[PDB]
Amino acid sequence: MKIFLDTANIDEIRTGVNWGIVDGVTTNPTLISKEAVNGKKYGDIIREILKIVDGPVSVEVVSTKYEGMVEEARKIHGLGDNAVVKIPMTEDGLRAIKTLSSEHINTNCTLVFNPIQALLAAKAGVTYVSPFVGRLDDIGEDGMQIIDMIRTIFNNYIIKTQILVASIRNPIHVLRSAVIGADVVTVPFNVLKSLMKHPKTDEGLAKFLEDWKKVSPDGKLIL
Amino acid sequence: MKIFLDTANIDEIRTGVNWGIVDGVTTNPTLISKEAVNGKKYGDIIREILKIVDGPVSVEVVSTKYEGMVEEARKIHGLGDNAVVKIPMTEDGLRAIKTLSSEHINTNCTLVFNPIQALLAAKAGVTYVSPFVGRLDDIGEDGMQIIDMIRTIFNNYIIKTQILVASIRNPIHVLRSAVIGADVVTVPFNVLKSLMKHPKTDEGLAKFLEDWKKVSPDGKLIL
Amino acid sequence: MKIFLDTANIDEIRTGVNWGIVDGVTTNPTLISKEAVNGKKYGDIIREILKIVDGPVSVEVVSTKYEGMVEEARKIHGLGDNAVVKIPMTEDGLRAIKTLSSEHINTNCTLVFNPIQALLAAKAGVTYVSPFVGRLDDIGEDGMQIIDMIRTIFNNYIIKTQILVASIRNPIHVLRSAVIGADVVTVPFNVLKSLMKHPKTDEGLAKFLEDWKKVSPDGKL
Amino acid sequence: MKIFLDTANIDEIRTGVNWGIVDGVTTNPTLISKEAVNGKKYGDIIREILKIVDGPVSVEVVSTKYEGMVEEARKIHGLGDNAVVKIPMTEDGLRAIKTLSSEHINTNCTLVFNPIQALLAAKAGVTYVSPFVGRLDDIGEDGMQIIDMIRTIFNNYIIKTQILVASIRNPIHVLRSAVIGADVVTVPFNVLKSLMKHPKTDEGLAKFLEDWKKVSPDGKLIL
Amino acid sequence: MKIFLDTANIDEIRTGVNWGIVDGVTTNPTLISKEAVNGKKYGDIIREILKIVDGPVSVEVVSTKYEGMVEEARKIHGLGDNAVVKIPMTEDGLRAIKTLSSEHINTNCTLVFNPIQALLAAKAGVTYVSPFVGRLDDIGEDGMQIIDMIRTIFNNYIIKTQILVASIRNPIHVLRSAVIGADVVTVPFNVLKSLMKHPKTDEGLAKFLEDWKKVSPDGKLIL
Amino acid sequence: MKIFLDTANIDEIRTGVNWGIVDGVTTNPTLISKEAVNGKKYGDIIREILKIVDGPVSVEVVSTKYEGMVEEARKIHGLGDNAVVKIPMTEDGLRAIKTLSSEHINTNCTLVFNPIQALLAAKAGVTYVSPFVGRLDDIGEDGMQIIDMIRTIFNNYIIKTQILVASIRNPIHVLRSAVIGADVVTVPFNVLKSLMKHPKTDEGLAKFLEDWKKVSPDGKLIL
Amino acid sequence: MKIFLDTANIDEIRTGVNWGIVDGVTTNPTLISKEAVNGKKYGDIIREILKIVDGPVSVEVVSTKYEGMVEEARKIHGLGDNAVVKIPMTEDGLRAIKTLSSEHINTNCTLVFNPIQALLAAKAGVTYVSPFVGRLDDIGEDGMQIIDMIRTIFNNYIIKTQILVASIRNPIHVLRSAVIGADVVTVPFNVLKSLMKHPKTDEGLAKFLEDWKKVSPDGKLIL
Amino acid sequence: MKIFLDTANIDEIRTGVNWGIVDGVTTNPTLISKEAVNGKKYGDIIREILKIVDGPVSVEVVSTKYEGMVEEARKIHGLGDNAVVKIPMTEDGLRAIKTLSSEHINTNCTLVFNPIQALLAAKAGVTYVSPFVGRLDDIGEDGMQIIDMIRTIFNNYIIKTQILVASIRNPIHVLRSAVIGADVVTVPFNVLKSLMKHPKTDEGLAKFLEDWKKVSPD
Amino acid sequence: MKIFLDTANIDEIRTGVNWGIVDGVTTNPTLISKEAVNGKKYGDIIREILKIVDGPVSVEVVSTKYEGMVEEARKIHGLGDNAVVKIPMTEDGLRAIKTLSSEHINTNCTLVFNPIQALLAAKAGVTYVSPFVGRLDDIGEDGMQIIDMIRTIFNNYIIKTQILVASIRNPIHVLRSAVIGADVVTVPFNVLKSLMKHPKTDEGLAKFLEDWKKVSPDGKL
Repeated sequence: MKIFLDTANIDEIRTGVNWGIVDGVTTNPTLISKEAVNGKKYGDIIREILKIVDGPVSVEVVSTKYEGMVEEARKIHGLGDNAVVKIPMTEDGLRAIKTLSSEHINTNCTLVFNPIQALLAAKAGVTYVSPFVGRLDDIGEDGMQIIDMIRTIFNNYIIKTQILVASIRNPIHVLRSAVIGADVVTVPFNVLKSLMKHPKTDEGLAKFLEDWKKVSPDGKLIL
Repeated sequence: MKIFLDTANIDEIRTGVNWGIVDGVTTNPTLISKEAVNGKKYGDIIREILKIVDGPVSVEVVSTKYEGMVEEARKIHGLGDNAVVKIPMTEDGLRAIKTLSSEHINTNCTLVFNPIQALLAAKAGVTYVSPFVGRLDDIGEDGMQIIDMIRTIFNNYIIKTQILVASIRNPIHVLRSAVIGADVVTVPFNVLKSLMKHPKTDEGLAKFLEDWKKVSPDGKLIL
Repeated sequence: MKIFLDTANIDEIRTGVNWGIVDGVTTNPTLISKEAVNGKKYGDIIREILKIVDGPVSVEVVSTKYEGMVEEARKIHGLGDNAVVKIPMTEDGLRAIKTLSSEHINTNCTLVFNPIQALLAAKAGVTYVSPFVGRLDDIGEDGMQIIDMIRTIFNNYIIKTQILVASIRNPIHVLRSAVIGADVVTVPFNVLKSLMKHPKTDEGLAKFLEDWKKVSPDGKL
Repeated sequence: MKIFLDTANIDEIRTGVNWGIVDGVTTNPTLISKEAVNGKKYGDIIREILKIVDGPVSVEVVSTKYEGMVEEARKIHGLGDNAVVKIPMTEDGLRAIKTLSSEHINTNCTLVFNPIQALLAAKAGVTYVSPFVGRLDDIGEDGMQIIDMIRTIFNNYIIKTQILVASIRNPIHVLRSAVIGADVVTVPFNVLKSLMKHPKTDEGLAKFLEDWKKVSPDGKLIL
Repeated sequence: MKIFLDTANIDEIRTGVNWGIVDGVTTNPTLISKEAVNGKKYGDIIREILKIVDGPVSVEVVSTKYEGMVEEARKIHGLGDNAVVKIPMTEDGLRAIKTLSSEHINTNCTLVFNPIQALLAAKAGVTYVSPFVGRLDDIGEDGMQIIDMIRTIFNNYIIKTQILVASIRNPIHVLRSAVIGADVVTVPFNVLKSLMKHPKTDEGLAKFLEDWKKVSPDGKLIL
Repeated sequence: MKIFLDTANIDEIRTGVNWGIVDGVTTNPTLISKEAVNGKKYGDIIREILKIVDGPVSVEVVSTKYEGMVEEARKIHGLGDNAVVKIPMTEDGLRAIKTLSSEHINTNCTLVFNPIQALLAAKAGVTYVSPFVGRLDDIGEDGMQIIDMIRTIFNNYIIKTQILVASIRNPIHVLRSAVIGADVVTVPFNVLKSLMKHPKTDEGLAKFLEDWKKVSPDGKLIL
Repeated sequence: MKIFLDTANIDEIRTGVNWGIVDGVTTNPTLISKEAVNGKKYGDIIREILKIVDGPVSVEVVSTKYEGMVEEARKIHGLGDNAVVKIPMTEDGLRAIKTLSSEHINTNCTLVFNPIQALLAAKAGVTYVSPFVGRLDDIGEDGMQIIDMIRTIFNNYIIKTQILVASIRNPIHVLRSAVIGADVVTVPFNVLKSLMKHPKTDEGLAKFLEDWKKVSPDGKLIL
Repeated sequence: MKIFLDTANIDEIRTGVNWGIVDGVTTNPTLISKEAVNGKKYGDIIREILKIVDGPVSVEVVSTKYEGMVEEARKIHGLGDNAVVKIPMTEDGLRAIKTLSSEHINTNCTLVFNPIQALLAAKAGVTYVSPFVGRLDDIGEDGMQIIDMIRTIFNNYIIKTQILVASIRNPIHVLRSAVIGADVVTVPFNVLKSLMKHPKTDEGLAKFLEDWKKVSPD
Repeated sequence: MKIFLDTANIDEIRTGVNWGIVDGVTTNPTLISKEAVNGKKYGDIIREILKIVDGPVSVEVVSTKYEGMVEEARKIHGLGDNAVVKIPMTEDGLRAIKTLSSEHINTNCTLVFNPIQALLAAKAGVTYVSPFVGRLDDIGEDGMQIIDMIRTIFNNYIIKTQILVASIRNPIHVLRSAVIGADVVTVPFNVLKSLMKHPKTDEGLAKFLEDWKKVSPDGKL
């Protein structure tokens, strides 16, 4: 399972990449808006992310119309080989995906909330689909069940579109995604950090340290 | 999973194909007649669809007897290599399917209501079998269960006949067909249009747009 | 399981009632306004339905504010003892349901789309809760799963609020509702009229008549 | 799933084959003793049923002893390469099957009533095993469960012996056989006919005819 | 299922109570610390909550020692009949619960992370146990499974202690609690608010309003 | 679920009882001998436990023959109305249990390793049956499965003999016993002590303490 | 679950009863024909087996016809109120059971091999039904599944007929009977003896003896 | 599924070999001692079985020590290429199996009663492992469950060791072994014969005979 | 499934190796320091174990910092080709594993308590991951469930990291591991020595000897 970071915050990205556990980044217009404040420009933010991340970086078009989507998508693609064009699940969006796929431009269909939307995006030839599990949770429906269904549907038809679980809120979204076999999860930084941690890991390390001090007061391993 | 339209309206066909999620077309004399207005010739409508659609277009034979069915099926086949001849599940229809299959004329066995009917049609060499799920629902039997059994039977024997789910009435017939692994669904243009929609898609897109305006007043993405 | 008819069409209601299988009626502002055209007034349509139907008849408030909702509810109640006040699942709606329940006015909480909304409506004291299964189907989610969860939740807490399955589109919503154990279904007329029918019933009746004529040429017993 | 006809009555093969859903024929001493009356000889019977069939015809030995069974089997064989010799599940029967299998004579082990008897016949090299599901039903045991176990056992060991469901009494034996994945079912000509029928099919055809008459009051599709 | 509000924020409490959907309140030392700032005293906050909430209000002891726990618990109890003394799952805590239960003082055992801790608290006679599902989620374990086990254990022994699901983070914690049959959930205000909402409710109300305007331009129901 | 200690140490007993989660005591000659030091009389230790414990204390008979077992059991019973006589699953032990049960002397059938042994002991009238789960685990068989079957058998026949899970080695034996619905577990004092612990309990309590100090410098709760 | 002894051999009742685990006895013509040799008469046999048993003794009629069966049953009865008359599952058998049940003579219907035969015997008023699980095992059918179905059927209808599992061959027939909830099992005296044994029991006793010798080198518990 | 005959009785083997439904034979010291009476030598009993039986013949070493085991084994092997050396599940036995496997001498590890024992035998390179299901039944545990677990474990690790179900007591042990997918069952003679029988087969043969008499009075 | 011995006790290791059923050894700082007493040096204990054991031998770094971890890892590797470097599940640990994997030094990620930690370790390229089942049991959670999830996750992504079940306390952890399909178990000596044994094996051997003596009074073949 690939793990992407879901943020436009450059510090978070630099940090996660250096932990070596981040395989790509997703952004969206909200995430970018949060960073493009106090004189910081969205164009600079987008270019910098592409620059410092080796894996896929998703950048969303803002046009709602077919022609605007493809125009902006080709611009995004032109920014770097690792750029992936996010396109929303709409009529114009599917048309754009079909065109962009025929142009060999990688795409990510976003704002997906049920399995049939995911299938339609896959049929249009999208590279990734991004269902928003947390926003389904928000409305009283267990979002992970939609990931399970998408995985089954894709398996049925040997679909190569990657399932990219998005709107992740907690480490159980991550665990269930892995158990289901989703291709990718994209997670906020605070979630990313939490995935490494466990109280028994902390406790176990402290105990090993204490016991070792008995055999080596300076705490070193001299071999 | 392939998606066919129950329609004879080229505008709908063109639009669905442009979305990249329509793989062929299913017709009947009524669907075609519907369009034969304001100078439109019944025959031109069918030949126009055949020419424009890269994939399959099902057209029903009206004869009820073997000889009439094969003569009619041959005339249908003569109109396009992608025409598929729709033949009902009857004793004479099975005989017709067997003959036509040997002539390498593609076929679609319709009015299928249980899995053994579907198996017999596959044994005669039929290209597609079309169970009518909504008509089972109509009589208080869950039509999708018949699709599930047909998928299992066909899988057991590596049967190459495609399951074409028909009499579809709602997007859950579509969802369940995908999860089961049916080869094809055929749907009205409006059922088709509904398949892309979700209120969280609309709300999410609206919030993205609003947030983007905060950093790009004219709503543009200049890259 | 009770079976209600989901319509404001008087002709459909008379026909269904005459069949003997309609236990009540549900209306909503869309259904009523569909009928209230070409001269017909909504107040007349609502009164007529109340008169015709012996069983519960759901009529929805239009106010979005608590105060307006309770005022309209009391007027609806005043129209006849079989009237049931439909109140939407909103903050003001829950307040209104609680007040109306205390005044012993039967209520029906509508526009319910998940099991927790249904539980909130029950906690407010609502008489019926009406989840919309077909509208969930419309957006790619199996609406009947919500009914199954609501039945389990209500069973767990011995909740007396009745589960009223609404936005029904086909006879399988009805079958599944019965297997789950929902208290009520409300069905459009076209669905209602299909529930008694089966092709093997028709065929069996024909066969029985055929065979009986061999006994009595005239066809009587 | 292959479908054989299970009768000795010539009136009840050509037409089944013409439907494209008949793969062969079976019989038995009883079924033979039914048509070998009023001047018709069993010799004539069995003959009339080999030349025309592009498939398998099961013919049952009457000898209860090894030498007799094998002698009979050779005679039966001699009548054609597609002849299949039916041998009961007995000590001598297993011996005969092993010998005949080594002589490349095709065999069908009948009177099988549990899964271990089926395995034994397979181990002796039998071409088909025929469990009698209806006779298990007669004694208050669901016969189809035996077919399910045999399927599982044969799958476990990649056994090439074909499961031939016999003593079929209704269309649900047929349905369940297909869902389980039995290789073959043998059914009387009439059960066979019932398999294609459904009242919604009849209804559907009448609807199609009615509506075609609207499009074209004549009753024929001119193309 | 009872729904408590998990907060010490007086405005949130007043608001939730007036929605009529809140049956009680839980606090803890962190929650209170958040409010007891800028001159506001914890004693005043606690008394005000007890004052304005009719249902149970949980207030946690801060002593870690048996004698301190019971001293503080009796003080809390003395503040009002609706007060429930929160006691942590520790050795001294269980001793305190046993004593306080014999004194007819309602108790709530908190910081519970597995089912056997819950059982021990129930054996000591506690009125509620409060497992922290979100903090289990935090460490990569699905916290709702612990609620399921506790429900089964309590059902087994007809235990009257109430299961109070705490550390709730989202509406799916709430939904799963209800399906399991937990006695109580305690939720933060933002979660509380979300439970009432659904996009199709909003959409449905807007449509009813629009349609009604056709029949009554002023939008009123005059009866 | 009742909890017994495998111990003869009054300090442990007193402590566990004070926690409110110990319902009785199980002993053996070794456990008792352990404590018989520094002037301590073997006999006084057993009589002290009997007097102090309100509930049950199991003491094993050492005779292997019927007459010896009943004479010894009577002497054990004479020491306290709460003494329970532990008798092994043997032919003579069953005879002894039947006799003793008629004298209304409570009994505990030990060295039970399968569910039918447990059923026979219940049929003889035994008060408790003690399956040794850890000793089954020792030989590569999951001991808790035997507890599960005994619970089902006892439930089937409304058997009033209590299932006393013994040879417990870890807290999961305890958890599984509770989920199954065993009547009693017997555990060493240290297994018992471990049952209350969880690292999230410790961390949570520490954070609560820290947060409280922010508003009450001396860490007190003055109410 | 009641436990009967299934033999006609007097050497193989007093001791079973003394263990407190025997509720009664059954026999049959074969088992009788085994002990009625070398000068012993069946009359003597059956007698020696009624007076001493505080329970049920099954005695089988030999007549195959109604009048004879009922005549025999009265004689059998006359020997004691606890006598139970064994009647085979036949047309005349069902008649006899109905008559005897109306005369308040207790009956046991034997030679039952499927669940519907069991139901029929219950409907005629039989006191016990005895399915032969081992003889089903002999013919490649898991006999215990029949007991499971009978249990379910009897539960559905609150049937008071007791299920008496017969033709028991091993301890797992006994275990499964108990788990299913059969009312009774009848077993030979030896199978009976095997039921109490387990090698870990033997091992455990030896351990206890060894360690007792440490506490008290003498070998006796002085209390 | 292969089927072996589990006996040391020459008459039974002969009768069963004559059926041609036997794929091999297992013996053990108990069963050998049964027939090694009335002047009969165990050595004669074994060479005889080996000669008559084409398939694998399991013959058990009697030594309990490693060195006595491999020497015994090597001499059992010398008696015929179809000989399979039966070695018990013990420390020395595992070591002997390791040595014998490497010498390309086929082995059968016996007295196995749980799945981890069976795994240890497979790790030693054993050709067959023989769990004793009936002896588990005897002590109140369903023996077939152990076979089910061994099949799963062996599947997990693509283990080539064959599962040889032993201590078989009835035809349901056999049926369940087949459904699980055990490689081999070994059965006592009375069990083997019963496996072909069923009352509806008998009733069926009779009816066919009766009806055939109508068609040809012969 | 490989079976490793979890101890730094030389006598236990020699004994287990001589039995032929030990495929490797795992150590940790607690196990080593237990042995490194009354004059014994840890460097000598570690070297001795490496010499005795043919299979993989896990030896844990003590540094908590990346740089220290890699330095110590290289020294451990230098002690013998069978050495496997144990690295804890921490941020610095994952970095160290990635670097060491690139240098073709076998690694074992330890102190793993949930399936996502295990996945992170695999993504870093670790040779083995070692979840601690008994320590999960200690805190009231069935540790084996974590192994089952890790096996499923690893299967889904065709992950080549070996699952090494650690903190094993009884033979059922071992049985369950095998049924799940874990690649390795590491077991304390007391558990190791129980795996070959069963009371029915002992009884069957006794019976076989008894019966054989009736054939040969001297007891040979």
